[PDB]
Parts: sequence; structure tokens; C-alpha cells
Amino acid sequence: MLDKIVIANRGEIALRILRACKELGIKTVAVHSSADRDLKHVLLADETVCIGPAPSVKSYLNIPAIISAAEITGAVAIHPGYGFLSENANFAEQVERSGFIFIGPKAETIRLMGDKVSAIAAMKKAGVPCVPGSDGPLGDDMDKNRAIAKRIGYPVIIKASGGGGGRGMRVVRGDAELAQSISMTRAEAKAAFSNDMVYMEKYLENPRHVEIQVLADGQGNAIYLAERDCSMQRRHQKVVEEAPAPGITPELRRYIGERCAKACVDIGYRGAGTFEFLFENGEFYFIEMNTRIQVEHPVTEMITGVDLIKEQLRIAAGQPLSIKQEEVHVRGHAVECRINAEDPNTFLPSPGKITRFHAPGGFGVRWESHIYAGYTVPPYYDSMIGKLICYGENRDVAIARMKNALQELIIDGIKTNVDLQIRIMNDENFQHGGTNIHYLEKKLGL
Ligand SMILES: Nc1nccc(-c2csc(N)n2)n1
Ligand SMILES: [Cl-]
Repeated sequence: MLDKIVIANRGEIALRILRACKELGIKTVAVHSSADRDLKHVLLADETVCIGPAPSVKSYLNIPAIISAAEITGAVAIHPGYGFLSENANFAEQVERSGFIFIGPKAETIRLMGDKVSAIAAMKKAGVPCVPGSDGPLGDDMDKNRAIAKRIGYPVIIKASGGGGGRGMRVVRGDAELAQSISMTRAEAKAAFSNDMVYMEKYLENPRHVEIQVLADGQGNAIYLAERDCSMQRRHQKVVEEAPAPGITPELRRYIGERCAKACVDIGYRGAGTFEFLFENGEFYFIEMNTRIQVEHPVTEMITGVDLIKEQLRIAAGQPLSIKQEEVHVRGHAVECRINAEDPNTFLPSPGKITRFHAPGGFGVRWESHIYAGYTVPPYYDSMIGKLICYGENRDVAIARMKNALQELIIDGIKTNVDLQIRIMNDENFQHGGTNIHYLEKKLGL
């Protein structure tokens, strides 16, 4: 087992990783900004290193500082969590060059998945279903671009190759808007990523977001751990996630899961990963792969019994997966509600000091959060302050328990989205299940 690791993150996920480390007897190094000295995981960590001031550029994105913390403490590995540097291939490369273990895939694999065009080519080659598209980057020949659009059939969508998470895309419904849509997407990608490559896909009108969890070890084993529906979104940001996805049969699960595991073998994948699909009219279409552990991982843990963070750590140590595919069984149902410190009218972050706090408890109730009474939510980081996950023997019980747990949750002193989450749990269409990626914004009239 790894002797000591740097937790290169903050907030709830840093605490999540710390718990897993403690269970495995792994010593912890909590690197933190000057604004995060009183983070719960920092207070629980074996060693702490202040890596810079509050702004993330000088702390959680500061590659030299993080690697230096690993060096000075005698750590052997770095867990990047999610966000920050977790999808930064150059960071992974530098970590390995510096002689530490990066808890994730090989840097080349991170780079492959960060290039959406290259990622799609790889998945298509491996037999994973993808969205009908350009199968390559678009050039500047608008005669050619119109021909590609005609072959796919309007409506289409232009996407940045160096992008992700539904950001910076534009839908095109006819030739008259194609040139400008391509140009603008290109320009925005260049300004954001210094990478102006774009591609084209068929635009699906009302898909659901269904993603497959995988794990692959360095012994050649690769397994899938069912799926999650993450269709409840605002501005492409997930709000509620659940597992399994309503309406997905064991046969469909097996079909798509096997193709994802096969792809992992083909590309030499290692660690946790997520294959994101659009699901419409009973069909899956791959859009992108995330190589990190994700925010919504706990719903998969609840329904499979597999501790995904511990598996990440085992894999990085050179241990084989603790479970085989035939030992993975979907049991029950889990829902996750993200808890955000946000204004209910503007949806802007709402930082400040928590004056009273009380967490829900009970059978099937799992609360993932670093917050506590008297804790100050800083303005410098993401609005998500916790995650409430409820498990039941079926979907209805999971929803019932979430309703009850949301009512017990007290977070005073700052504005949160608890009341919105209560509204979503009471939504008749959510209760029926299978709502699409546009539903929440439609409900809210946004
Ligand atoms: N191709 C297609 N059609 C509809 C929606 C999307 C989409 C939404 S967010 C994302 N990454 N892709 N992609
Ligand atoms: Cl994530």
C-alpha cells in the first residue's frame, strides 16, 4: 500500500479521499490555501502544507507548489480529486517525471480523452456507439462543411475539441447559420483553450445524460459498475444524479457496459473513469470520457457496494481490482442531491459563515461534506458545499428518504439550494422518472 499521499484538492472530495486513506492505513498530506486552514480534512490530516494564498492559480492549480509539498513530506503519490488539475495531462506528466504516482490514468490517456475528436475516434474504433458526426475536425471550406451537415442531417451541433462539459457549443438548424456558428465556436475555443479545433455532431433534441462507471487495474482487468442518470441540470451543471438509470434494463446495461470495459482494454486505461452518453429512443451515443473520479461517484457506491476511492488507491499501488465483473450486482437505488451555497434568485455563489449546522441521519442516509457550525465558505472556490445521498431498496424509497433527510438538514447563515432540491424531489415528472437534460430549466422557466 502507498505509504503517504498528497490530497491535491479541497472541500468535500478532499475529506472523502482522507477517509479512504485512513481506512487503508495511508498517511495523509493536506495541501491547502491560506483561506482553507480550517477545512475539516486539513484539521484531520496527518500533515499539512500551506501551498499559497486563496486564489486557485497560486494554490490548487500551482503545480510547483504541490509537487514541492510532496517532496518535502516524503509523500509517494498525489490524488487530484476532481476539477483543478485532475484532467491536466501536463500535470500528470510532471508528477510522474518527478517520481511520484499520479492517482489516475497515464498522462497520454488523459490527453487522448481531453481531445474530444481523438477520444471519439478511439471509442468508435473500439466499438462504442457514438453520435453521428464529422469523424474529424472541421476545416475552413464551407462547401465541405455544408456537405458534412447535409450528410448528418440538420439539426447539428458544433463543439470544441479542447472543450468539455457541454461548454461553448452551438446548435445549427440550417445552412444560413452554419458559417457563423462554426466561426464563433472556433473563436471562443481559441480564447478559452488556445485550441480552435471544432467538430460537428447530429443534434439530439431531448436526450437523457446516462454515464457508465469503469475501473481498470494494471493487471489488465477492466469492469463496469452500472450507470448513473445525471439529466437534472442547470447550465450544463448537474444538480441531481441517480443510479441505476430509470428504464435501463439489465440487457441494455450489459450491452453498453461490456463495450465500455472493452474500450478500456483497447486503450490501456487505468484507474476510475466515466463514459458519458446521450441516451435517446433506447439508444446510447458516446460524447466524452472523464478520467477522474467524479462528484457523483457515491450513488454508484451505494448500489454496488464498491468503494471507488479505495479502488483508485489499490490500483495505484499495483493491486488488482478487489472485485470481478461477475461479482458486481446492482442492488437498490440511490439519489444524490448537490448542496450549493447559492442565491435562489440569481444562482450566484453565496459565500459566508455558517451559524447553525445539522446533518441528517438514519438508514440509507449518507452526508458527504466538510461543513460545520462556525465554518466560513470562502468566495474563491466552487459553490458546492456538500452532497446528500440516499439509498433505498427501490427508487421510491430512495426519494422518500431524500425528502426526509432534506427536511432535517439545517444550514443557517448562508443561502443554499435545499429548498430547490425539496421542490425537485416533489416534482411529479421526476417522481415518474426519465426526465431529459432540458427538464429542470423548463420547470424553472430559465
Ligand atoms: N450531439 C449532441 N446533441 C445534443 C446535446 C449534446 C450535448 C449536450 S452537453 C454535451 N457535451 N453534448 N450533444
Ligand atoms: Cl466531476
